[PDB]
Amino acid sequence: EPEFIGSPVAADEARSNWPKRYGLKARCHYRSAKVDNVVYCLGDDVYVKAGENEADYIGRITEFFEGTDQCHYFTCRWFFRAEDTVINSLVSISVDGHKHDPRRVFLSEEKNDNVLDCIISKVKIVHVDPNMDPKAKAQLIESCDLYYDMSYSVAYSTFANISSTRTATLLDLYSGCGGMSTGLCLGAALSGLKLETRWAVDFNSFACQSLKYNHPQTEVRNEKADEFLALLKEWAVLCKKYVQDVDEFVVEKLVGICYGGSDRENGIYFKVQWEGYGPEEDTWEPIDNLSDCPQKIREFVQEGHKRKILPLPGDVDVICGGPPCQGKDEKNKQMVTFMDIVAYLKPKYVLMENVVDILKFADGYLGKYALSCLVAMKYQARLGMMVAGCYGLPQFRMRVFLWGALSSMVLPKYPLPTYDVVVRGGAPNAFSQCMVAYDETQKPSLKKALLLGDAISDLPKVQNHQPNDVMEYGGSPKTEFQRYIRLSRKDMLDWSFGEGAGPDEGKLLDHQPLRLNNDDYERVQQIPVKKGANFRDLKGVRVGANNIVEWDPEIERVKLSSGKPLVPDYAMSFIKGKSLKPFGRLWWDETVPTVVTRAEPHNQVIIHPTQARVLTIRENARLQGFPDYYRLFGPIKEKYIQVGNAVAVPVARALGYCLGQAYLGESEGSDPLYQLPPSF
Ligand SMILES: Nc1ncnc2c1ncn2[C@@H]1O[C@H](CSCC[C@H](N)C(=O)O)[C@@H](O)[C@H]1O
Repeated sequence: EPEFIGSPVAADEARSNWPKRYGLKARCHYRSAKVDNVVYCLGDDVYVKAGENEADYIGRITEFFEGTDQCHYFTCRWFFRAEDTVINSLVSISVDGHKHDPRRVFLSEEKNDNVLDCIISKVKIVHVDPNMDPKAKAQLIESCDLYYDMSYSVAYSTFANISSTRTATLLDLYSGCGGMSTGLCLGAALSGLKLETRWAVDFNSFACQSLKYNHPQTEVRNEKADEFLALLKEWAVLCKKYVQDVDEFVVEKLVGICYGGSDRENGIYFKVQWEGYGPEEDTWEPIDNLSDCPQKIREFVQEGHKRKILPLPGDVDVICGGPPCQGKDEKNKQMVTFMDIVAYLKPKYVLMENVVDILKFADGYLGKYALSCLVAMKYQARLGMMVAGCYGLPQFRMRVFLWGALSSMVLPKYPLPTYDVVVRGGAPNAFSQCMVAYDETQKPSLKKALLLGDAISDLPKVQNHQPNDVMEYGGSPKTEFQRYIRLSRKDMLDWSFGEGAGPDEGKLLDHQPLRLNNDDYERVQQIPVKKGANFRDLKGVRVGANNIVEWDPEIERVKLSSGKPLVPDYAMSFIKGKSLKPFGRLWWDETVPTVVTRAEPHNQVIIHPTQARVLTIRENARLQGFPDYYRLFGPIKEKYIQVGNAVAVPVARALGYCLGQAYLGESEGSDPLYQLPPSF
């Protein structure tokens, strides 16, 4: 009843075995205990009593001991239900046919000590293993109270396997210009893996064209994730049909396929080229519209399949996504779709970038939804948050990355910071322990934090109107960074081209700011060149409790040539008056917390330190860690955006490396984070 069975107390290997007491205190230990009718040995799985109304704990018994105080205790290490994880309440999720097994568990190494009184019963918890066959599993499972395939550690919300050259394809969704995608592909080389973005999906024409130009041999789809998927399913159907074992105007050839977005009759349409008509006369026609013509379709598909113009589940070996889910469910269906596509394609890995708020919004509804969906599919997962700066950028940009590695594959870690930028985690609650940093190990990365001067310093002077994509540097890269930022695709291994040089060798691209309508231009004209330039330096001025800007009587307004004033009324209103960023300029020793999609000086302190103009697109690209050889297209504003949205290339490029290691399975275990060997 109430107490310990008895037997040696094991002389002492007790201290040898577990001397945390022997300094929890132990008179001695036992290998068996008797509660009610029954005796529990060590290594027995058991149900334990939580607080009233709480679910019973589960445990593996580790310690049975006669602690001083004279009490009889046992310490078991804990077992985990998905609803006890970070993901509580999101067990209610289903993606496709995937649902959370109600009896399944994840094995922490987390232990606590209790009196034997709290032992309800003892449970059979069986351990699985990925490699098995129909019924090897089905047996076990059908014979057992519970099972565990993986350990859940809370450090990174990591669910991973527990025991008890080379090419991989990539799918970039919400690709934009492909900052993440490229960077990843660059790290892959360091790992020594050849990761190719065989597909990219984004619905913006311009982001798409940037991308394609910079990775010509990739299939760039400009459409929506929805359309893409549906298109994806139907295509599978076709491959079934045409591939092998049977499963007035004249259309000449079929150059394309889609599930029409604007074309929007929700049906497969095919691009049409017809005799006498240039590519400009082509049109999209519904599949049924097409006549019996096999040769056109049969050939189109067969030859497409050969070229893997489109993914099948078997072939995608990584996939990343940026799904915006701007903002239960309101829109955000975008994040949901991401997981729908993943669910379909079963990539060997998954990576997801998102703003930190995923975790803040309602207690990471979104974040826990992504995580939950991941695990529901039996996918090794973990997620942690990284700062762009730590990887050598003149900015502090914190975002969240979700690693989805398969059961059959290693789970990539996260790389530790390469720079000394000081990170004070907005480190929400549930996710407070998901972050990448050095706790207080003097990792030495003098890696003098980058500052603006270092980033844009070698920069031919340019003014408010510069309509030239490609100018010349007419200067040598003057800092370690800058010297690094302009490097041949060959030296950075962009590799997209065939071992031949890329276009735009040694050129300078997209160096040009947006044009301020003259009113604004003039306003920037009068901005001073001092360190702290703000509109405050301008005719009319203020002081007060607020620092609030109130016009300075005695001096009346002004007129631009147009007669508009210099100081718009809005500028005065901000924050009710803060030094603010209105028409503000930055120094070389300044950092941007984050590069923003939209550069207009009105509120953002975006104007070049010495030049009278807004930080040029390229200046932001460098700021975002873009190689100087990455070309951007479309209206200046549009590519300004393309850059704003992008995930920093150095960060993504470290990711690419850790991953790379993983795909080829070289790395330690159970360590949330890596450290990079050269400058990686
Ligand atoms: N409904 C949708 N369908 C397809 N793409 C969408 C979409 N809604 C948003 N997007 C994509 O979301 C992207 C913004 S985030 C893209 C950042 C990207 N990882 C990079 O830095 O390269 C946009 O490029 C847009 O193409």
